[PDB]
Amino acid sequence: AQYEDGKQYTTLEKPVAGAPQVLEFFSFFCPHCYQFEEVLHISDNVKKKLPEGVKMTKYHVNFMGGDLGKDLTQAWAVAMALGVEDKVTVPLFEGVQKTQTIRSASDIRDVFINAGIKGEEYDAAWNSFVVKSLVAQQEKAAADVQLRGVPAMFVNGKYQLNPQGMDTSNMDVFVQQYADTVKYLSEK
Repeated sequence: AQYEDGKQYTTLEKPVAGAPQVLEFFSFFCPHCYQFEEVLHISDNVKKKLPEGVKMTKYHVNFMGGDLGKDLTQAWAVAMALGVEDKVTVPLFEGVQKTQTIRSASDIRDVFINAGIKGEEYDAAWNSFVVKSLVAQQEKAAADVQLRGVPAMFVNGKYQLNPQGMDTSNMDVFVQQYADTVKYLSEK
């Protein structure tokens, strides 16, 4: 076939019931994730090809960057709760991997302040039980699917994208193969 299990994707031996339609995992410490966001705009190009009625979920993971890694999962929960993902994603990536100016929870907070989220609004969210349960959701979804590596994308809790098996000579061709694969899996 043109799309082959074990080639552009793999199948989960243990399918995950009730999982989000398109589920993406990343870390702000993850170098391919930086590329996926900044250079390739994967999420964005997947969305543009997904049919109507399909929602996209993106979660942060704990297993990179130790203590700061967990702060970042909680900060991402804050970002989701306030709906400010599109304003903090780039400065968080660059703060961690480019300028290396993010070394503490306080530095993460600064990024939100500079993005215009009010200090008071941020700290209330940070400490909120709504954000607690949002952290729990990120952890549970990662736990459900055996996750030990990022970036990762899962479709309908049953298929996992396998980018190692796509041509990387050309970045644009890679992205379209990737998005077209999500679409195919989506319709599966």
